[PDB]
Amino acid sequence: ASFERKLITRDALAAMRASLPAPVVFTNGVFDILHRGHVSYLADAKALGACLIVGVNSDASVRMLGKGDDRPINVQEDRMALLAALECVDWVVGFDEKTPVSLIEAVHPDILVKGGDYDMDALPESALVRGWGGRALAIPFEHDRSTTALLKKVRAQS
Amino acid sequence: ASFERKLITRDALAAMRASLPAPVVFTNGVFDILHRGHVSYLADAKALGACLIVGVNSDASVRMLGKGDDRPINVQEDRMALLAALECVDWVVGFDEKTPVSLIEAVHPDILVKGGDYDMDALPESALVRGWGGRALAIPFEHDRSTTALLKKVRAQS
Repeated sequence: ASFERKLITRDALAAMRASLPAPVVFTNGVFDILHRGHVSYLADAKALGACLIVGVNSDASVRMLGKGDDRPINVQEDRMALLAALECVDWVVGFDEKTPVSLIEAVHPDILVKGGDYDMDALPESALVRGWGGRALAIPFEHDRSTTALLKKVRAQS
Repeated sequence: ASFERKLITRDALAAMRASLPAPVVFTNGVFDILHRGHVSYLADAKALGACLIVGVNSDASVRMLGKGDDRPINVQEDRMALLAALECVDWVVGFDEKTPVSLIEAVHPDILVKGGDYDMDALPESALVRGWGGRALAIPFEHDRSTTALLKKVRAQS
C-alpha cells in the first residue's frame, strides 16, 4: 500500500506543481493490462527527466474512444494502482475528459511523451506543451537498447 | 532499462547473497498477467524484510503444474521484466525445476512467504528455511475472479 502514495488528484497535483523537480515528464494512457512495452517506455520517459507523471483515463473517459478497448477490464483505480507500483513512476493522476488536454494544461509538463509510433504533430497536447516551449516526443515501445543487450550479456555468463 | 539490473541468474545471486540486506525475503510464482492483488501482495512481502527476491517459473516449469492454465500468455523474460519494474522487488530469478526448492537452497532466504491460506508445514522449502533458523509464513493474497482472469487471458491473446 506504500506505492499508493503516488495516487493524487488533479487539484493536489496542481498545488504541488511548482515544487516538482524540473524537467517534469508527462504521459497518459489506459494501461488496462501492463505489458513489457508499457514499462520499458515508462522507464525511458523517466530517464528523460527528473519526475514522471502518468495520466490515466477514467472508465467513462475510456469509453469515449473506438481506437482501443471501449470498456477496460480493470477499473480506473486498479489501473492506476498498478502504475503506482512501478519504480519509475512518481505520480499517477486520473482524468475524466476524452483527451488529456485540460489535465496537461493544469500539470504543465516540460516534456510530453507518447509510447508507440504516433505522429506527435497530430496531437493537440503536443501543440499545447510546445506552445510554452516544452518538448513533445514519441518513444517506441520495444527497441533494442544498449542497456538491455549489456545486462543480459551479463546473464549468459553465469 | 535501469530496472533490468534486477534480473539475475541463480549463481550470480548466490555469490552476491551475503551482502544483501537481511532479512532476505523470498517468494515465487508464474505471475503471468499482473493484477493489483499481485502488487499488493509483493509489497506486503517486501515489508516483511529488507530485501525481496522473486522466483519466476520458466515456461517449461509452468508446463509441469496444474496452477491456472497449463500454458502461459507471456514468455518467462517478459514475466520477469514486469516484476523487475516493480518498486518493491529487488531481484528476479527464473528457475526451471518443478518446484522452487533448489533455487531456495541456492538463495538461502531468511524468510519464505506465500500468498493465500496455504499449509506452510506441507511445503518442503518451509522446513528447509526453518531448518537454518529462517521463517516461512503465509500472508493473505487477493485473487481476481475467474471471469476477469479468463477475460484477461483473452485480451492478452488478442
